[PDB]
Order: sequence, then structure tokens, then C-alpha cells
Amino acid sequence: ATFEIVNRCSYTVWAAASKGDAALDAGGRQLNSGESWTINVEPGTNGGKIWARTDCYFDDSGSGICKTGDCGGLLRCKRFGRPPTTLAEFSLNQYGKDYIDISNIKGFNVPMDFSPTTRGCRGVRCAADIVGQCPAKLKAPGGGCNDACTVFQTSEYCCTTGKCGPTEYSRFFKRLCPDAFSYVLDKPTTVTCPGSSNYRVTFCPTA
Repeated sequence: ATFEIVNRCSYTVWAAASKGDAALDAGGRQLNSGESWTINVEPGTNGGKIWARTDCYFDDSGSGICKTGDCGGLLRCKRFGRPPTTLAEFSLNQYGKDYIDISNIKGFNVPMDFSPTTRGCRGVRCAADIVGQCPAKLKAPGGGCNDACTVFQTSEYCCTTGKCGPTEYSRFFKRLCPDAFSYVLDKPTTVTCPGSSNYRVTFCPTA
């Protein structure tokens, strides 16, 4: 499958793509404002994620740091990033279908649209000003709006026991972005697409 990753933000982001134990394609790249990066993701990929990283500094060897979404200090991510990270999530060719969603379960850093470029399903978007409206206790100094599990590490926020409800904090994310997951047991906002669809992820789709 092809993913086109587009930075429509006015600031540079460092895109990342991983399935947790491996890079997808090159795993990461700098995207200046307006730039597009096309990657190829193997059919059958389960549990892939794409996200943006902000305020990064990398040396010639591809080693450094980012203020949001850092993946162990690498430009080319092999593992998932440090919250807060708005997440585009996908599993491809699962018994004939692709499944896509956006998640705020690991917080929010950059607004996002995640849409098919082929026919058969709709896209999803979270483009509200979550960072500007972020509750004081969830604000991340480096930028972004943390999820409550990251901040407070309780069974209820992290849904550790497999039983948990919505919370004041999850409802904040859900109010601003109804079409994204706001906590682990949220009513699913997953979209089902035809197997082997292609996609575009756009950072700052309205900004």
C-alpha cells in the first residue's frame, strides 16, 4: 500500500512510521511546510502507526531528540514515539479489509486528517485546537496535550484491568475530536476500507 504523508503545517515536522518493532519504509523523514513523502507499506501490516514529531534536532548520523513523539532519539523510527502524539493507526489486509483510525489515547500534538486516496470508504480527522484548549494538568512543556494515562498512571486512565469508563480528561479530547479514540474502551471510530486501499495523511489539514 502507498501512503502519501503531507505536511500542510506552517512549521517543519519530522514524520515517523513504525509498527512498533520495526520501521515502515525509511521510518522517518523531515517534512518542511508543504512537502510530501510517499512511503510503501507491506500488505498485511498489522498495527502500523504514523505520527508527527516537533522541534527535533538530529546530527549527521540521524541521532538526536524531539520535543514530541521522540522514538529513542532516532530520525528513522523503529519503535513508537513518546507522547504526546496524535496517531494515525492502521491494519491492512485483515481478512480482506483495511482498518484505519485516528487516536488521541497517547495525547495530541499536531492536527491530522487520515483519508483513503482510493474509493470505498471515508476518512477521519482531528483538527481542533486541542493544544490551545488543553486542561492545565495535561499540558506538556515541550508542546502538546498529554493523555491522562501518561500523566497520572492510574488503572482507570490506563484501563489496566480492562474495565474503565470515560473520564473528565477523556471527554475533553472527545468533545473536540469526536471521530478519534479518546480512551482505551471508547466506542470505536474505526473505519473499514477495502483491502489494499491507498491513503494520505495530512498534518494541519485546515491550518
